Amino acid sequence: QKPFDKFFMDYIGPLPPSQGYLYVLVVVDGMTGFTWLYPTKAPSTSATVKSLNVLTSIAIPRVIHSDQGAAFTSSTFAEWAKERGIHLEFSTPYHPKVERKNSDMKRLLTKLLVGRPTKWYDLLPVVQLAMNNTYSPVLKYTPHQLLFGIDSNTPFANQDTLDLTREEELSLLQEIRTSLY
Amino acid sequence: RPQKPFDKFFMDYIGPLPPSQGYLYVLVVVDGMTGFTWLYPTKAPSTSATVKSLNVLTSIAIPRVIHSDQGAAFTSSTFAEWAKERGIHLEFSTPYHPKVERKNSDMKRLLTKLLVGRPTKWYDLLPVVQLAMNNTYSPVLKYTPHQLLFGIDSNTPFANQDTLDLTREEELSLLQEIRTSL
Ligand SMILES: [Mg+2]
Ligand SMILES: [Mg+2]
Repeated sequence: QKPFDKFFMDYIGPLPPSQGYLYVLVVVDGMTGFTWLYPTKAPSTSATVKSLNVLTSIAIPRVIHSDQGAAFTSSTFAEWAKERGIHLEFSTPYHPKVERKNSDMKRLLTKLLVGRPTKWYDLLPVVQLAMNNTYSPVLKYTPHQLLFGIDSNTPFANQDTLDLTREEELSLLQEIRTSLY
Repeated sequence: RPQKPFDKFFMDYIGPLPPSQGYLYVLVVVDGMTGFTWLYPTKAPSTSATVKSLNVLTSIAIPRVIHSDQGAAFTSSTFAEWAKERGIHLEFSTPYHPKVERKNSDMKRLLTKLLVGRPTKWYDLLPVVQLAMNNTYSPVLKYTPHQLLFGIDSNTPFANQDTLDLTREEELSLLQEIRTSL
């Protein structure tokens, strides 16, 4: 299994409106557990296409898994997916623990963002950062080092703090580091 | 070149471009060390589009330095507040202080021509442009930018390295035209 092999995709929201954004598109790499978080104004197909255009600038996934929300089962999205040889796979009642982690993550994510009603847009990058750079007892590593190579030139100076200075950021990093698993 | 990934970004807008799907500019962000390039379509070369694009990019990591010219999008009170907060140092081209400046400038001309050459479809093709760029061998660093950012001995997420899994006519054309100039 490669990285960028299979994406797990879902929306959280509606959240308190931080700077005209209400939702977050949560994309999770199946192999690495690396999470990309995209703020959106609506859980639309257009918003999803915009977000995934940016993500798929890096690599085109083999499979994208989502529930059967309107944004994902629209024909526009199917067309978008077909155009680039992406196969969409949907949550059904009958086809196959990965979800258990994603559910728990999406729950923490919602708690973190709802709790910062005014600033969550601004701190969204901090949340992704802290999450992808927190250690997993199942992965033996962090999602970041799994994506960017285990022994690789790390883009961080203080692993204690991940180069976060302000107390909003630190209290956030704490909460994630502690509550994640 | 600087020490590590994310030490230094070079940032600039290209355009105006032929209005494709409501977009008119591209924010070009280049990592100093790796040469990795991120392309972000916007409707304006504005502060808010930059902050919005860079918030995505900097979810990966916070750069120590961003270098840019004195475009209004970069010199605004709002953008300065954004950087001071994220802890990023902004470094501008000045009359006193304009090697790898030629690389960036050439690349930004190439990009403008590729996108203006595809007046109504450049927006849809941007991901192809970015992907092609970061996965083409660089004579200057013996590797591809993707290799330098994601790992020399990381397994490439592509089956065929000559085509990079690309099938469409207008898309293989781009990979060809980019593989020439770079
Ligand atoms: Mg859902
Ligand atoms: Mg300029």
